Amino acid sequence: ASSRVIVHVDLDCFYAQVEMISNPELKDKPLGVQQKYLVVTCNYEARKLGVKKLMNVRDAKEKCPQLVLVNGEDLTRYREMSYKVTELLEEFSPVVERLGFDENFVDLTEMVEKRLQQLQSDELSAVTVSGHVYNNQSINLLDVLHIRLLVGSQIAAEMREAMYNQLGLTGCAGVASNKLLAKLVSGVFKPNQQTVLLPESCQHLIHSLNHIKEIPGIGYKTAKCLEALGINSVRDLQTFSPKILEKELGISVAQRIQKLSFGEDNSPVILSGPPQSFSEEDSFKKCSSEVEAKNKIEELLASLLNRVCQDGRKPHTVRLIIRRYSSEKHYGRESRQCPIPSHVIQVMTPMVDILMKLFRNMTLLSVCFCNLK
Amino acid sequence: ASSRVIVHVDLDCFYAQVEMISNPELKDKPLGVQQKYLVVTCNYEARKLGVKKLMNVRDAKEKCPQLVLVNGEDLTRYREMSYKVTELLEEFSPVVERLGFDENFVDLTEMVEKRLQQLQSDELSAVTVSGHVYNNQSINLLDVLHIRLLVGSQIAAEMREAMYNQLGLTGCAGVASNKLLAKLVSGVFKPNQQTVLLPESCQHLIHSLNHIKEIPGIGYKTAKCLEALGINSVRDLQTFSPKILEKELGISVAQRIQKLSFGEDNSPVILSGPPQSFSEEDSFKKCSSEVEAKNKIEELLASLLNRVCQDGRKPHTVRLIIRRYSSEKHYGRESRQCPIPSHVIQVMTPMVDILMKLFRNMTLLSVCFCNLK
DNA sequence: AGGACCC
DNA sequence: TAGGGTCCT
DNA sequence: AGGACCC
DNA sequence: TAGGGTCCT
Ligand SMILES: Cc1cn([C@H]2C[C@H](O)[C@@H](COP(=O)(O)OP(=O)(O)OP(=O)(O)O)O2)c(=O)[nH]c1=O
Ligand SMILES: Cc1cn([C@H]2C[C@H](O)[C@@H](COP(=O)(O)OP(=O)(O)OP(=O)(O)O)O2)c(=O)[nH]c1=O
Ligand SMILES: [Mg+2]
Ligand SMILES: [Mg+2]
Ligand SMILES: [Mg+2]
Ligand SMILES: [Mg+2]
Repeated sequence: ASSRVIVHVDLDCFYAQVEMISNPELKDKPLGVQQKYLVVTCNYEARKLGVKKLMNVRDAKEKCPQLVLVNGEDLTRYREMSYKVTELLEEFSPVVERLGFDENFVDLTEMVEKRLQQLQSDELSAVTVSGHVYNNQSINLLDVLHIRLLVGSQIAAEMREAMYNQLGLTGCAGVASNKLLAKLVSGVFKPNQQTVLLPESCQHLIHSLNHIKEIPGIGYKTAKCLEALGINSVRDLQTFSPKILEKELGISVAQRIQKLSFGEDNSPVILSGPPQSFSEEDSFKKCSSEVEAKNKIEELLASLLNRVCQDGRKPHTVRLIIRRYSSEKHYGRESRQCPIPSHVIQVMTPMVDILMKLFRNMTLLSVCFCNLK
Repeated sequence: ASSRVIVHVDLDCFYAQVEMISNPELKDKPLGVQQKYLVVTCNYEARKLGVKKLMNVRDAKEKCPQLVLVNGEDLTRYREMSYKVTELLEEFSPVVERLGFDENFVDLTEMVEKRLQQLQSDELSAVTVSGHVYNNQSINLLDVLHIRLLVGSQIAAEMREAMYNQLGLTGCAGVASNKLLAKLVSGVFKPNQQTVLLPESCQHLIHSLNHIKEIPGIGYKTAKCLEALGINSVRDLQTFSPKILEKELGISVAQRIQKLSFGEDNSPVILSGPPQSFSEEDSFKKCSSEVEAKNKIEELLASLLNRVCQDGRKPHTVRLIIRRYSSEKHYGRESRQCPIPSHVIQVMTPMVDILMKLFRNMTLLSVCFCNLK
């Protein structure tokens, strides 16, 4: 119960794929998917012309006039397709973990060992890789770890083939020995490809990063703090004092990210299962009067109500969120959670009023249904 | 799936019982159990002479010179006996809920209906009560609810008989139609007795309370707020405006306690199962220098380590708590939680140092092990 | 993390 | 006010 | 409730 | 910086 074979699956310009399947006349034309004043993602044709993900509509059109834009504010179809992807991967090995709507981790460890046991002592000398080998590293067929990771790259290919045959979707996969590594190496060959990481090339991968923010687990905030201390490269963090970090991010944040800086990550692939929340949201820049915008609240509800129904499980808690108009404190959301009366769990009319009392205890609005059962 | 038969079991001067069993020469002498400068509880002989629970050692001895005191700082034996009680009740009906070390709720609803189905149409006219009937109310053998509650009082008696035969312990029980009511009515006949509440006497029970703090669910804080608004009696709260309360405690706190004021409570009996935490603690009045008292921290650890072991399940998180020396802000604890490295989950020497870094990020000290699996 | 509630 | 312990925001 | 992290 | 979503303190 030590070495693992993990796969990280990450789809190509996800929203844009879904749009392109829904409207075929959009293929081979450069496409962006817009959400308010943001081109949240664009297809590969668009990326060729300079359009970057998360670019404002102004810079996307003055970097590419030639640019088709569809609105992706309503995540319904992306959500449905997201679950069809995860369910398919569930069929290969039941323990699948989602990250966002288009990334899935799967622990292939038991499956690999089952395929290996099936192989007589002979054809195993013919075990080949499927896809790229990170850093063009050589394979050693006598190395049991190389063998498992190559069998791991074959499961990956089959997964990708299925995703395409069954759902029409393309994507990348990366096979490695932990979650961190698999995710980092799934991006090396970007458009519709897969890469596998042999142990000997772990340090090469980790050091190919240019900023420690590029490590999954280190975000906007810990990154800024790491800098204030002179830690900029992955090596800086590697070599930085445990005690000084221990004592400035907390032993938790610190002993963990330091492991990450070496490529070490023991966190298991967890079964995501059904969602732990359903929320809808809406932006508008200081468009909220201050109760001419309960109407906004009835919209979000109409939608959600229907959704949360579909699943079967009912939420036992409601939440409203907000934010207010100023000089780039951006960071600031507020909420009031409240339990959902046992009576209404089986419609609109009373819901509205709960959220409203909740409003009163209190740039943009949203409603979460959590604690599902 | 509507009406329920719930039992609330509450032992007599619990700590003192356990002590009296351990040292027989202490029976029939007035006994208190001391924790620092507090007589946390005393036997019935002591209560006859004016000793009240939670009375300071000074007032207990100048209200009763004649007074034997043993130290109850170490809860080990009370804890063991607490679980033997719950386990025994588990044998009657698996869903048992604990409250504190000496109170247990059990939903007798399925058991009652099973006993009733066994009875031919005939002996059911001979169904009698076991114990007191709250308010001396009359029984109506044709009332299906009276019948179920009386069968409920018989299960209660059997429980009490078992607790006594099997563990040597005495206690009270109350049978009612919800948790609130069962708990309220278990105390009416105080020393080693049981009481059953018929529906017709619900309002009588609820109105026999003198302060709304006496309602389970309303504590020191909500009580003080309820007063600031003129709400003193259970009737005041009954009749108080939903909107004005709704808006001053929150819809959650408010719509719930208002139900409680009528005797209405739908909360189900939940299976407590194994504990969700193990902690040890220690007081000392500004006895902590400010690192001459890491030694205090190694004590608590020696103990806990052993405990948390016994169960099997290992904690995945540690926590330290503190409080500081002043003018009756009493209320104020601080803590730093931290995850427990996967390595040490299988000893002392590194633990100490985690808690210590945790100390540094930071009248009395304590250590919790939570998140067990 | 801290609040509120219970024994 | 001891020494615990639980669930919520 | 709010923080931090991720897509 | 959209519109979501997860786990921790
Ligand atoms: C990162 C990010 C993604 N998304 C949406 C848009 C993406 O289509 C989708 C997935 O995120 P990504 O996988 O990072 O983006 P991508 O799949 O579109 O592009 P790539 O081919 O390079 O993998 O989720 C956002 O709405 N906001 C965000 O901040
Ligand atoms: C309420 C309370 C109880 N306890 C301990 C002492 C008690 O023996 C035990 C149980 O609480 P209780 O049941 O309230 O007290 P009791 O069982 O001792 O007395 P009674 O016969 O009237 O039911 O837990 C405390 O340590 N602190 C507290 O604040
Ligand atoms: Mg991605
Ligand atoms: Mg992607
Ligand atoms: Mg009690
Ligand atoms: Mg008791």
